[PDB]
Amino acid sequence: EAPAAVVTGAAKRIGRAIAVKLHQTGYRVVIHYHNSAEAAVSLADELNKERSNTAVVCQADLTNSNVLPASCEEIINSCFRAFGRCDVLVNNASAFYPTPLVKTVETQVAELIGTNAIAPFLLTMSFAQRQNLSIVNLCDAMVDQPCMAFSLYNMGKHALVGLTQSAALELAPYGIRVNGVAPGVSLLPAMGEEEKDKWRRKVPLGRREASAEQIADAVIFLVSGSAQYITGSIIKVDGGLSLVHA
Amino acid sequence: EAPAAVVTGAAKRIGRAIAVKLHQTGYRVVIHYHNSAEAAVSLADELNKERSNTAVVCQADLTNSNVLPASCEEIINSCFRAFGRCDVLVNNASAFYPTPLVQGKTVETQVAELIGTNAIAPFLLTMSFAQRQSNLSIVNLCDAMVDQPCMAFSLYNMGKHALVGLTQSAALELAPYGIRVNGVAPGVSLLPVAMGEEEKDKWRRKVPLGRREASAEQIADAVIFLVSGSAQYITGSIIKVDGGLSLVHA
Amino acid sequence: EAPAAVVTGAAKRIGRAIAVKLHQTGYRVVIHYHNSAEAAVSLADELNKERSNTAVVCQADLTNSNVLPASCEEIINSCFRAFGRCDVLVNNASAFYPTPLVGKTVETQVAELIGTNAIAPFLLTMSFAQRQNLSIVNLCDAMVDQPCMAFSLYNMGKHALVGLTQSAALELAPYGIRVNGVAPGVSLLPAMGEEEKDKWRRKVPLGRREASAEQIADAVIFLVSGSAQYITGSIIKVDGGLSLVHA
Amino acid sequence: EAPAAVVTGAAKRIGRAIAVKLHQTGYRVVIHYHNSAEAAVSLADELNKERSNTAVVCQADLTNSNVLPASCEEIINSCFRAFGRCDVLVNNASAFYPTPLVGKTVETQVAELIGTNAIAPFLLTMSFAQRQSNLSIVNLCDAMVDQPCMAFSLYNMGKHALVGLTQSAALELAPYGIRVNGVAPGVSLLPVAMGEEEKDKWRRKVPLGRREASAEQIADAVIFLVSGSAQYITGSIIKVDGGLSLVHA
Ligand SMILES: NC(=O)c1ccc[n+]([C@@H]2O[C@H](COP(=O)([O-])OP(=O)(O)OC[C@H]3O[C@@H](n4cnc5c(N)ncnc54)[C@H](OP(=O)(O)O)[C@@H]3O)[C@@H](O)[C@H]2O)c1
Ligand SMILES: NC(=O)c1ccc[n+]([C@@H]2O[C@H](COP(=O)([O-])OP(=O)(O)OC[C@H]3O[C@@H](n4cnc5c(N)ncnc54)[C@H](OP(=O)(O)O)[C@@H]3O)[C@@H](O)[C@H]2O)c1
Ligand SMILES: NC(=O)c1ccc[n+]([C@@H]2O[C@H](COP(=O)([O-])OP(=O)(O)OC[C@H]3O[C@@H](n4cnc5c(N)ncnc54)[C@H](OP(=O)(O)O)[C@@H]3O)[C@@H](O)[C@H]2O)c1
Ligand SMILES: NC(=O)c1ccc[n+]([C@@H]2O[C@H](COP(=O)([O-])OP(=O)(O)OC[C@H]3O[C@@H](n4cnc5c(N)ncnc54)[C@H](OP(=O)(O)O)[C@@H]3O)[C@@H](O)[C@H]2O)c1
Ligand SMILES: Nc1nnc(-c2cnccc2N)s1
Ligand SMILES: Nc1nnc(-c2cnccc2N)s1
Ligand SMILES: Nc1nnc(-c2cnccc2N)s1
Ligand SMILES: Nc1nnc(-c2cnccc2N)s1
Repeated sequence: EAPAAVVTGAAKRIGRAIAVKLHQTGYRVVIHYHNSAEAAVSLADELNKERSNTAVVCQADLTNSNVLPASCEEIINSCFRAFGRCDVLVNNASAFYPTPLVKTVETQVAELIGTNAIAPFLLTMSFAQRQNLSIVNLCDAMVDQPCMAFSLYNMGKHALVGLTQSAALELAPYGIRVNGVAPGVSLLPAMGEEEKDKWRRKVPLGRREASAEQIADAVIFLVSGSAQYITGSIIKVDGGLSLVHA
Repeated sequence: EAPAAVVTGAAKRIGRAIAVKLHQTGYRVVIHYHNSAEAAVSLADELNKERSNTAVVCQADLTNSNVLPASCEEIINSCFRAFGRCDVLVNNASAFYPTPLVQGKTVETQVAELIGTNAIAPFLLTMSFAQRQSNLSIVNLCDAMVDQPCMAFSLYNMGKHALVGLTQSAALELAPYGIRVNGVAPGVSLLPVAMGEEEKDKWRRKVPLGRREASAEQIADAVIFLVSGSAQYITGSIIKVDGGLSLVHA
Repeated sequence: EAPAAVVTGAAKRIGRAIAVKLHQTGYRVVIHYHNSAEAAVSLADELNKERSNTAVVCQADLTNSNVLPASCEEIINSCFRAFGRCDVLVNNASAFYPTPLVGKTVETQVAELIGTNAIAPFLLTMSFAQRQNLSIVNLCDAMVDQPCMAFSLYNMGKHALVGLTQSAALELAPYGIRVNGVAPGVSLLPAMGEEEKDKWRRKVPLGRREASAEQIADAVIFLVSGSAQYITGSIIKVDGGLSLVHA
Repeated sequence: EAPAAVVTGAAKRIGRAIAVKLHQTGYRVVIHYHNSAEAAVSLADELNKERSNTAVVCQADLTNSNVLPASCEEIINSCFRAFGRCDVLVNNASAFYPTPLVGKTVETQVAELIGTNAIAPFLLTMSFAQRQSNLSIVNLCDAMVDQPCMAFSLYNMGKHALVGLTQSAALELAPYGIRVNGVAPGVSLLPVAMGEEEKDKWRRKVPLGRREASAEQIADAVIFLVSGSAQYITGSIIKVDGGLSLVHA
């Protein structure tokens, strides 16, 4: 009966909003988490109270390593084990921090390129091997006007655009659509406060950040039957921010 | 009180599906048309049968000329006259035909039609829409293939490129007024009536997702999303609806 | 047997630097101008001092109208008449002023902003090609995806020009005519107060200064040269990294 | 007095053409190579016979691993040790082969296709900058990144990452006077493995002359970007593809 979705990094913020909204649309969900065990379970409790046995949790470090492929295949497996099917993959988990050109660098590589790009590629491979099917990749609207000193992160997000397009092309014959949603500033990451207002003030549309829910709305669209011919598309949800010159 | 939308070139094909779906969502519609008088009238009948007083037609040439600004002002005015408001503008009307660089209309007529309909009229309508002013938005019909154009279609491609610029420029400028501006970019959808049948399968063969063109309804679905409350933070975005066609190398 | 080049809006600033550098490279040049007769003639005289009979001027308004096609045809024609050939077209002339969405009529703004930036380039390109290392270089704009506010028509003209660059490269490649662009960010500034000039210079990562006209010309020279023989449909940003800078 | 450049994968084909052209322009060159030992030395001989002490070779695997940072640091050191300076870095070395989504393990493919095409360029860029006049980096990109070969996701990911590196590094290193740009071939010298018929299929798609670019034509664009005629250009990627990327399916 009901379709099932994997949302990586689903315990908090945008991944949570995505998981909730998919659930409210009648998806069963695998809430993937790495460090946020208590939040992941709490979200699962909340969803299962609403409808029994519709939410499970799955722990995995999505850092690149010789065990990343096994971890990714296990995430896809948990969805089939729990629900008998996997209809939707949302690649939301993301590491984000500066790596100035002027943690070891190879750990930074592992987290920024691994979680942002290599895990999505491995998840994509496993999702496809095990088959309205679609993947949604959480991209970044500021990819071409990147944050200063954030090269590895930026590289990881560009790689994700490449994956989005390559996977859309290759998996289209399987009926698997592949798309993305690119936030501008949503709920800031902990991060600065005078710093956060500086950003909201740049945004043409209402001088504010998205909510997580506004991100989720775009995901919900792309997975829906209203996006059945859309693949290879990346929808910016940034209130115009990427259009604003320096 | 129901919202209202203007859809240009709405008598047939994609514009029609857009009009229908906006109406089904609860909009009152101004059906703009140029030559397709019967179909336009026919569609307004259908819509008004379903909910009386929810559909009018509006005839206008969208070729560029020194009266285009008045025609565009009039198209917007008509929505306000019939419905007391104008919440949504869809720029869908479009001329499309070859203009070879090395080669029965003059080149000034080709410029006026291809650039007027695809870019100048959208700019003038946008300006009238904004001036006359809730979830206000504009959706422009763009082209997923503008960076991999049809050979010998330079004026058309220039017009569609300009429409991308308009989408971004108007998104940026109208945002502080609460008007969002976005686009939907078809690949191949319902193919020209004048086009033969082997040429159609040639093009359908190219589409990775399902080896066919978009239904008009699939295009309309994307319009519906962009005007909806689920797209409130979305402005300056152009959604390709092309089944992966723009991803395919030569 | 020297090649020959048309540069539009060649009398001053960037088109002047382009015509000079093309002339230095061995081109004979048609210096097109609209209002700047004295500077156009003065450039032609300088250039002709350097080498007899290698520069002519050509006056024309590039605003769109029913006479634009004939104007563009005559510009191309003048190069064949003066020099017997036309190897290079540089589409440089450009109007630029705001057209807010919310004292010329709108249709005159359209004529000027879409005419000069896009329609005249298309008409010139058609004339250039009908009359045939042949290439065209269009002056595009590095900031076309992050436009100046209230410049919709200018921005529309420059997007149109990108489409032309691509469409003409595709269509003219069988005839061996390459078509490329050069996209300045901030170059010689629009007169303006040094405080406001400085605001823009401040934004440029590479050296915190605007491009010299010669720096723009350098990229044009490359694209027309034998070193760019396989390059077509390409637009080279010459912007010191300005378009990479977020808001 | 003479400037010096590092060129990766410089033993054959486009990297060779690039090192040859930089050499003809008066650069001293470090010819980096991985397996092409004989070709690398043969090339350095040739160059050194034209002017002596102007070419060294440097062997290194650019696969990602915990020792890639050291190898990249050493490549840059090669150039300072041989020539006392490092003016230009050309990131040319590149692994290229299919990785279908539906021999090598997947982690080896990630390591070779992402390492050579993106991680090594990032590490080399970091060491080039740390060790520091017309300083620049040129990355060999791919004009077809947005219309990719089917079943080449990992290669395509690496080339996209290399576009982000190009932009991120142009931005970050501009204050230090280091420019970062790219050159994007369409089809150039086709793989040695490729059959003639398959080659002509690709040649036929190219609007400008229905042929692939010569290695020299690719090199010309690199030569421009490092030149004083590109002094204000940074963050630009120049397609050298004869119009291939403009052709619809
Ligand atoms: N926030 C914004 O404004 C913004 C802007 C642009 C793009 N985005 C994109 O939108 C998406 C979600 O946004 P967000 O801010 O909600 O994400 P986020 O808070 O930065 O991180 C999302 C989750 O990813 C997981 N994660 C991080 N590193 C991991 C690793 N090594 N292994 C496994 N899991 C890991 C974490 O899960 P655990 O907590 O369970 O460990 C984390 O809570 C991301 O892909 C992001 O790149 C967001
Ligand atoms: N069809 C595709 O595969 C495809 C692909 C890419 C983009 N698009 C875009 O999607 C939109 C709709 O596609 P479509 O195929 O439905 O369009 P279409 O049928 O080619 O044209 C839509 C309408 O535009 C109107 N129009 C044409 N010239 C006009 C003028 N001078 N003044 C006023 N109206 C004029 C016509 O109205 P009358 O019939 O009333 O005279 C026509 O019915 C267009 O913007 C198009 O550029 C379509
Ligand atoms: N300067 C910059 O920072 C910058 C930035 C981005 C792009 N660009 C582009 O680079 C190119 C050259 O830049 P620029 O600053 O030197 O240009 P500009 O000084 O603004 O204009 C160039 C010339 O175009 C001619 N022109 C203007 N309107 C005309 C009309 N209606 N008919 C015929 N000719 C007309 C003028 O000729 P007369 O003087 O003879 O009347 C003018 O001297 C342009 O395409 C521009 O859009 C420049
Ligand atoms: N050829 C084309 O049509 C084309 C098309 C698009 C883009 N490009 C780009 O243009 C550049 C040059 O192309 P090309 O065809 O000359 O390149 P290529 O022959 O495929 O590769 C150049 C060199 O890369 C080195 N390399 C491969 N794997 C390596 C590793 N694990 N560690 C260190 N070095 C390694 C090899 O050096 P050894 O032989 O010494 O082992 C090889 O000779 C590349 O970046 C390519 O991606 C080329
Ligand atoms: N995982 C994240 N990706 N991007 C983030 C972010 C947070 N604040 C500003 C910009 C950002 N990209 S957080
Ligand atoms: N108005 C129109 N714009 N584009 C059209 C079209 C039809 N078939 C293939 C491609 C197209 N752009 S019809
Ligand atoms: N013709 C012109 N096009 N762009 C110009 C310009 C001048 N100052 C700042 C930005 C600009 N685009 S002038
Ligand atoms: N290292 C390489 N990158 N791309 C290559 C290539 C070879 N043939 C066709 C397209 C290609 N990108 S070889």
